[PDB]
Amino acid sequence: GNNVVVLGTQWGDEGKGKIVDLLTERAKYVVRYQGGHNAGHTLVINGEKTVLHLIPSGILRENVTSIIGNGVVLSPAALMKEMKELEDRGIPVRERLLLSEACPLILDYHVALDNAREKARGAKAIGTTGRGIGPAYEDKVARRGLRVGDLFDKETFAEKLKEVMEYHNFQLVNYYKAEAVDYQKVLDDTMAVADILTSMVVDVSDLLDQARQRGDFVMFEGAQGTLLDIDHGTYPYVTSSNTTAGGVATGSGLGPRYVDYVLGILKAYSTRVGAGPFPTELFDETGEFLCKQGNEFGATTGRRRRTGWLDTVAVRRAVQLNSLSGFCLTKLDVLDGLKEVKLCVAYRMPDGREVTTTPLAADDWKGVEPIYETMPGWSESTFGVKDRSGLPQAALNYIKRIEELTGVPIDIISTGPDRTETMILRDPFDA
Amino acid sequence: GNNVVVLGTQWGDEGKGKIVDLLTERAKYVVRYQGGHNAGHTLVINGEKTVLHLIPSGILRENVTSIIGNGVVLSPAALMKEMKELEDRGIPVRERLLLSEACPLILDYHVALDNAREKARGAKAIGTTGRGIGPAYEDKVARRGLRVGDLFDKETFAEKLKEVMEYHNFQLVNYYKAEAVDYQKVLDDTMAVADILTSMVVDVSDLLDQARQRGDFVMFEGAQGTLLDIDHGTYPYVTSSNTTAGGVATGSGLGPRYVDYVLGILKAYSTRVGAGPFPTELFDETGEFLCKQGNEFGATTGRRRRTGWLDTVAVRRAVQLNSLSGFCLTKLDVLDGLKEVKLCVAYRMPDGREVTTTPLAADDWKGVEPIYETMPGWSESTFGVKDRSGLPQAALNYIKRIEELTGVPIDIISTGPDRTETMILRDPFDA
Ligand SMILES: Nc1nc2c(ncn2[C@@H]2O[C@H](COP(=O)(O)OP(=O)(O)O)[C@@H](O)[C@H]2O)c(=O)[nH]1
Ligand SMILES: Nc1nc2c(ncn2[C@@H]2O[C@H](COP(=O)(O)OP(=O)(O)O)[C@@H](O)[C@H]2O)c(=O)[nH]1
Ligand SMILES: O=c1[nH]cnc2c1ncn2[C@@H]1O[C@H](COP(=O)(O)O)[C@@H](O)[C@H]1O
Ligand SMILES: O=c1[nH]cnc2c1ncn2[C@@H]1O[C@H](COP(=O)(O)O)[C@@H](O)[C@H]1O
Ligand SMILES: O=CN(O)CC(=O)O
Ligand SMILES: O=CN(O)CC(=O)O
Ligand SMILES: [Mg+2]
Ligand SMILES: [Mg+2]
Repeated sequence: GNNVVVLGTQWGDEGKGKIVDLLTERAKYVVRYQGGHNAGHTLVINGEKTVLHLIPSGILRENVTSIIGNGVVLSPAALMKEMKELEDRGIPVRERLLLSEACPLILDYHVALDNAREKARGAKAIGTTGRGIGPAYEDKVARRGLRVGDLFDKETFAEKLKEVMEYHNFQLVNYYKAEAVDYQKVLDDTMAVADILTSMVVDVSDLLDQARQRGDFVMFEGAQGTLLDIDHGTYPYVTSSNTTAGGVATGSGLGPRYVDYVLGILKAYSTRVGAGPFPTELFDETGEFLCKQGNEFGATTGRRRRTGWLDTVAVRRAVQLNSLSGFCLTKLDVLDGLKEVKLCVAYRMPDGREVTTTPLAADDWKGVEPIYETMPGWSESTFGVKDRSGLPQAALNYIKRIEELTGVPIDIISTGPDRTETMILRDPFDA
Repeated sequence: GNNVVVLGTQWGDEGKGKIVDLLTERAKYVVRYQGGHNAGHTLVINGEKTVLHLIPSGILRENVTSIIGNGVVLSPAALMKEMKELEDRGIPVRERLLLSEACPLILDYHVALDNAREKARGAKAIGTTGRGIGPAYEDKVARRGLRVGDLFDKETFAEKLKEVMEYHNFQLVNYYKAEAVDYQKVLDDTMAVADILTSMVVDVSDLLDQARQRGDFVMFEGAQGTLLDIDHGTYPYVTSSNTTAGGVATGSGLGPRYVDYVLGILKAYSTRVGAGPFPTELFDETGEFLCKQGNEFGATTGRRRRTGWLDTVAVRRAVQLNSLSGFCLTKLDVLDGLKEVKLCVAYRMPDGREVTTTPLAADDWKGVEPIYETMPGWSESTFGVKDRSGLPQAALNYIKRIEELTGVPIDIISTGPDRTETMILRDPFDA
């Protein structure tokens, strides 16, 4: 299909960057539709690694036009830092990146609040990346926040900013008792690159409509994952944007009817950074082992990730909400050397009931116990293999079982961090 | 198509209620996916009128199951008041209405803040319905708000509430200097109907997935209109939810790929309540005349609506964002007796440039001047007519011209407030 969505079927970190980078080879555009610099992906081409956060994972490809859509809360300081790093490396960012005047601006006071609020929560802390995403999203809905388009009239920008900062400082010092974020600093910092951001402005919605009418390969790229959806994830242990496929049309302007195929990045086992329900969470040697072989540490905060088994019950939630077309199974290689592998098939509720459906809010995950099927592991190295014939039957049955339990075929399989250590059984674009 | 979306192509108030009521005759379900009690629709069957706000417009139809989805910020006091009124009239609401534990709860302090913030804005006031939608949406994204599911554990609910109210009162009195909203009052009011709301809980996302697999006619119902979209409307003079088709999947749980047809309710002329850019706004006899024959007064605040000509440039924005399939032209009858009728075809920008594309943020609408095509009106009464043969050629050309300028066919036409004063040239369900 012409319009292909790529997102996280678990709790982010399942492998989006590598995949969008791999698949954008035929794309004209690439779009980020939600999130901000809370994201973090490691792309790896012939060993050379690239860590992105705010910038779409098609930015290294010349033939592609990256675009950060209105859904995204954009941080001026952040883009700039990622910009120089890629330019210093031969990737002419400003020449290939487009943005939307409607993106909300993440400014210092936003980090100041996120840290404050996260502090106040004490032990019930969310475990946020610490980037100011929540508050930026807050001012967005409150209709008090500033967006890229605001930079068109600098005088006016400064007026708005002065009072938004007026509003936010009163709380910071009087309520949380933290230090105030100085207005001039913020005004100066921002004005120093206002001209850069604004140059990058394009009417995104009308552009996708234009690209759609011509049949241009557009790939939409998600951040975080499904269970982090502000509406459908483990509330309140979630991010503040609709990480689910519904965020595509809202944060881009493309009418929902034009979503062709939805690719769900499915990690071979599970991970999660931040507080929150995690049924299949492993605290044993295997947990330790997964974190190890999977080099499981946040690409944004460097925090160790919580590890556990693949959860089919949870994955099945991801299927229905995103209207999945297929799965891209990643990190199958990390399970190498495991005597046996389990996949959560059902939940045992605190009241003795057996279920195949996930609770909604986090408190409703409290009792919940995972019921599994324990399949045999495999001694063979699957790393870098690029053909199924190179996959031992154990690994094949594990894959097949996954499909059976979900009703969704594994269209691509990743066996290593490098773009090429991959096998595409069907390109989301060829249907 | 099985899944049909019905929404506002302008600024809300174009005729959604009557239409959803008319079309739900073949639907199993009806879903509200965003907004709250800010909405207000007048349904009219054989002269008897019904004014709804929070409850979906299929609630009067026995064979239909109404559902207010997670996208909707739900107000306990509000539902209850609308409930009794329909029950007192023979419509067993609790028997036909379903809700979602994930809906955020609008409570008093939310109205208290909305009034406060709206006050502070002085002359740059948004002109909100005054129902607390903004703040409710604010706490939602901030991850501090309460949802329906919270009512499962009353003890806990009371703990959360006490501190959310703790947080909100500090601002109300110390910052805005307004009176505090008392905690016990709120706790008591809510607990009095906790049992009613919760009884109505269903896993909405999984239910639509279930209905989808069986091919059940589902109609999604929007509130407000497109230019009121928090991301794509005339920011900040907008509502706080994605009124656009993208709000469907986000506020329901249905995967975006299952949207079949999108019906856009297109009023014959334009109206708008609240501050905000309005290119074709009429301040003359015609403006007065439209407001008159169109009985143009908010069904929620009773405020007079701003009137003006149909704006094709703006409507064309609605087309691309919602991925319209067709238009339901409403209120053609009000134009009866008009010597001539104009339709905005292009915008003249403050810099001499002619354009067919709408600015995004409200400040970018400042210069903007409408360029029109002035067609002839018609003496004939079109009221209640239910066949095109009963429509004078003037009216026909006006319709045809509309289609030409947009690329979207008018599938239904409404010639009066009563469900039956309507003509369906194509039922969104039969394709
Ligand atoms: N061993 C292994 N590493 C992988 C594979 N796919 C990706 N990686 C690396 O594994 C990680 C996925 O992490 P992260 O980038 O946070 O994912 P993202 O946020 O979805 O893009 C990064 O460290 C990638 O380089 C894989 O298939 N096998
Ligand atoms: N004359 C006339 N009145 C109509 C027509 N369609 C609906 N109405 C009435 O016009 C109004 C549309 O207003 P409102 O209900 O706010 O629309 P909503 O918010 O989209 O549902 C209500 O007063 C309806 O009863 C129509 O085709 N002609
Ligand atoms: O890209 C991401 N990967 C993994 N977790 C994330 C990501 N973005 C946010 N989170 C988590 O979602 C929650 C809120 O983060 P925020 O986006 O920083 O508000 C915390 O658990 C974060 O660790
Ligand atoms: O259903 C509606 N019809 C018309 N205008 C609405 C509706 N809901 C909200 N608005 C307008 O959208 C803006 C914000 O309203 P709020 O939903 O009350 O925040 C104001 O202009 C409101 O008048
Ligand atoms: O890629 C994003 N990280 O893993 C999340 C974080 O570091 O918080
Ligand atoms: O139907 C809703 N109204 O017309 C909006 C309002 O009264 O503010
Ligand atoms: Mg990551
Ligand atoms: Mg209305």
